[PDB]
Amino acid sequence: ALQTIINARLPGEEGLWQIHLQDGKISAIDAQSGVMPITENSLDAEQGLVIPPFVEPHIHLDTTQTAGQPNWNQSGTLFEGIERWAERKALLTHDDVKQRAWQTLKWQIANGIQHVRTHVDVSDATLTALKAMLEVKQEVAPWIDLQIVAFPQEGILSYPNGEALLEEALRLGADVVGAIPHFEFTREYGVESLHKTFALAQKYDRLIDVHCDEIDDEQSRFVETVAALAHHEGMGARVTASHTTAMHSYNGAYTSRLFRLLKMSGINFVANPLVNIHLQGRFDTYPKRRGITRVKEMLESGINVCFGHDSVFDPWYPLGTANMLQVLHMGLHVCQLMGYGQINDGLNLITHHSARTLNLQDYGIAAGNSANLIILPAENGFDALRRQVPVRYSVRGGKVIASTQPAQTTVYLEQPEAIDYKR
Amino acid sequence: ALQTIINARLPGEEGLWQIHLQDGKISAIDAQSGVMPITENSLDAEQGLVIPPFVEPHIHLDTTQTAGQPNWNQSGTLFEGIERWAERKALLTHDDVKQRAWQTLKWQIANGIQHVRTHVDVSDATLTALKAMLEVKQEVAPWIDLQIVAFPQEGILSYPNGEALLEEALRLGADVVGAIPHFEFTREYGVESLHKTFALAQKYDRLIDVHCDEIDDEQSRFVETVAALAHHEGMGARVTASHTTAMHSYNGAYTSRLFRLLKMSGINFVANPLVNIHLQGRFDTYPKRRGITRVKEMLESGINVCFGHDSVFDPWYPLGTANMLQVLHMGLHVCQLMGYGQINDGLNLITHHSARTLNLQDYGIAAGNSANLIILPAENGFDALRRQVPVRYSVRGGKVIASTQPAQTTVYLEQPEAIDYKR
Ligand SMILES: O=C1NC=C(F)[C@H](O)N1
Ligand SMILES: O=C1NC=C(F)[C@H](O)N1
Ligand SMILES: [Fe+3]
Ligand SMILES: [Fe+3]
Repeated sequence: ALQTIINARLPGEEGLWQIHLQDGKISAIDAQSGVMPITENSLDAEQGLVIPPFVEPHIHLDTTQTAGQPNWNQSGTLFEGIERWAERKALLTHDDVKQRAWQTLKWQIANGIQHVRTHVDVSDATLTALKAMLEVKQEVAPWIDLQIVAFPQEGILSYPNGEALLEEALRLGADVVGAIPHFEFTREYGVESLHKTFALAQKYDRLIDVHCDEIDDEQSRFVETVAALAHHEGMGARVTASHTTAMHSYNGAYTSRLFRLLKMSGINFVANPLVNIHLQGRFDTYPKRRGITRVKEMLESGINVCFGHDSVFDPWYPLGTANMLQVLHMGLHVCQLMGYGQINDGLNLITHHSARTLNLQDYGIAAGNSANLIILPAENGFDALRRQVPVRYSVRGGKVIASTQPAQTTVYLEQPEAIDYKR
Repeated sequence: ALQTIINARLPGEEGLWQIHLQDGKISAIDAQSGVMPITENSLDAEQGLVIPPFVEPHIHLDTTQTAGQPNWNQSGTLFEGIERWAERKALLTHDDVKQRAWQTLKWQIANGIQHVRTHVDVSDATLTALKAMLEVKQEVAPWIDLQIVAFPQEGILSYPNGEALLEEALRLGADVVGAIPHFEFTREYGVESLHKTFALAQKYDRLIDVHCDEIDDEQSRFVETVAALAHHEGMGARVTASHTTAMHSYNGAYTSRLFRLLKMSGINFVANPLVNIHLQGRFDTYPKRRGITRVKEMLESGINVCFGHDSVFDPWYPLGTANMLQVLHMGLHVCQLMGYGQINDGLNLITHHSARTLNLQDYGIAAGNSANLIILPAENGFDALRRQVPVRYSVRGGKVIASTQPAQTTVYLEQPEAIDYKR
């Protein structure tokens, strides 16, 4: 078994490092003063970057791989997406869900993702997808720690037996309680649905992840209730507000007032760049707003924010290979986090910040932690992002679970020349 | 003791008037048909304007004279101001508060102000400033009738034990119940905080003065709850909505609907020109809104509105000499009340309208009232405002408590010439 990772670069650190492994855990981390020789039982990072695993804080594995079935989302909006999904949800089968979820999970394993939070639509009396996903969770455990959010896609108060079905999903084992206040029939149902969500999370000791204000409506302010209830219950670390795209349209004075509460509450935020740039701004003609939440300001204020892929070939997104560096690339551009340091520090948005969002207790390159880490063939975060590098090796429990032999490009000039796009 | 004020001009009246004094009160007011001779026991207004005392309806004496301690409000916003104040509040001492409050009160006495309403932050378990201010109130009584507002600066529902501390402040003697709905964590807490404020005011028979919608948020409409609760309880005269700067940003249709309720409710409004022009519009780039409430429209609709200084060298305002004519000057410009009559009638915004806001029962130049009046060396309100004249004499209980010997300016041309800036 592997005993050491050598010649590793670490974000924010100078030089090279050696990571000693023992019994599936990291036993010690020591700085090197030069390049170490390879040897049996040593995985050579070759001066590449070593980081804890990529994380997918927000994806829909029950809907993945279904775009165009039975119809396509023509308008490219959240609302038509839900209608198209409703048509597909009526055709679900146990095996159908497991096969599609596993297809995307394999792409995630290949992409160095070892932690995934999937929402599963529980606005369905049969709970077909949830039952299938609970089995997938057990099956994929050796490679990915999968969290399941009981997501009441059609509302808690606005769907028949919505609250009972949400609770049934928790009794069956869902890890996180979801909600979607802006989709409820009225603002009052939206606020009430959040009180019910928090009560269920406290009753069952579960996390919370709300699809919150995913709409270009400057009056959609459910995020303040999510943060206030979390603060009141002293449970911010266990709470996440996904999307908050309406915040892109708020006036600045209200946003400033709100930010004090967001920071005090300690709740987490997920932005989904690939899907948000596609679904938001659809009701504008020109100019057209970007529609991503206030990521730059959250980072400046010390509010935990991270990025999710959200959808992979489904009603809300026709593309994707479940690649977090690609999600990061889109977010940095749309949010204008284009300074050198902002880009270089971008990896935090798909690693550490996402681990905090999932309330992970065993994450990071530190002594005592499980030996879960990935190696990128790049010098730092900036380089990895610019070149959209693959994951050279993914290690879990001290064993290699995925590897990518890099592509080899040659140009035939006066003589052949290898091209690696580096400077 | 003084027996008469002679050669006095009165706002809205033609000619000169004599005000007879007896036992510290005004015994009679009689018109003169010409200039009266001076004599012992007669204070000669010298054809200057005689008015009841200036009033300061909104100031923070617990924070006065603390700008830059320990840090400056860099952004010039309400929100950073509260954060900077929090840092200073942690350093308060009894003597510190009394000394600074008295420094500003002396400037007010010098400026002919005999009625002052100070807010005091009670989001503090030690209630340090409140205890100090209650002593200052007794000490300054011979010169100024000071009202104290128990102001829960960090919220009633959003601060630990906020409601209990607010009530404790009333049990200790605060004259007015305050609130700050737009600073509460949620809109629901904002509305609920107002029900609690009104319940306390009725339980203790106290006045109400809410820091209401002091934010450039077109959705901040707490003023309608303040007015509706006042109307329901039949207590409009005892209620004040301070700031209402959000009203500057409301659409006109909602404002028109709202105005019917504002008039029916009978509540009072305070605008704070010097601070509002500084703190509002801070989230705009260009164009930049003024941010003062709808003073002109309130006056046209017969809704009582008046002006306060708000802050004198503190986290929210780096300037000031506690001068009401200066506050008035700024308000007339920013609110575009620049017609001759509007400027001339401007004195009402810092005298009679403010007295109504404080629910004063002994105010005005009328027989039977206490002999509390000031003399301005000017022909009318327009002249006093244009030349920013000092208070020549301030009389309280029939005795002179302040006087200003005017500056003397001379230009040396072919011959020396006195300049008084008059036409
Ligand atoms: O409500 C939603 N359902 C599915 C999505 F992909 C999007 O995150 N929002
Ligand atoms: O909430 C507030 N505190 C202090 C001020 F000066 C301003 O009136 N508003
Ligand atoms: Fe989603
Ligand atoms: Fe104030």
